[PDB]
Amino acid sequence: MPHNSIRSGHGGLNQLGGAFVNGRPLPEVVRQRIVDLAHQGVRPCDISRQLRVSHGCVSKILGRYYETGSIRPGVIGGSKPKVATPKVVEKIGDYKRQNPTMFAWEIRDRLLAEGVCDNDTVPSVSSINRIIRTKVQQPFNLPMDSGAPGGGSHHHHHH
Repeated sequence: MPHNSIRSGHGGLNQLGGAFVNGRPLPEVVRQRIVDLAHQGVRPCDISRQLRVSHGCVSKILGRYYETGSIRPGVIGGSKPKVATPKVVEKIGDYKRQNPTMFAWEIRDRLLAEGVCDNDTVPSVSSINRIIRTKVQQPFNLPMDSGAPGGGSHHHHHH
């Protein structure tokens, strides 16, 4: 699905770096000329003299109106994200310390009831769990004797 046409292919082959020559993109020299002549205040009937140009030429030269589309430092923006501190995880830990009988998912509400954090920002039940274990867990192992096979049942008879 081609979402509208685009300017495929180059604009021929620009020479580039024509220092006040020709085919010169964002020629800072132009900005500098206009700024200079504007400073001492060269009237249009005298721009014509200095550059040896007409009057329509003078209009284009003096009146750049954003020099090859530049000289305009500005761009509008803004944002409003739902940010909060990770320290709320520590507060779950503390509320475990204050009230250990209340479970992970109970202490999740202990914050909201008091009005400490927002319903979004309150940390995951699965995350707060990882703190609890360092205080109160049992090691995940139970070694014992096992795998002890054997045999011995062989007989013979004769007259």
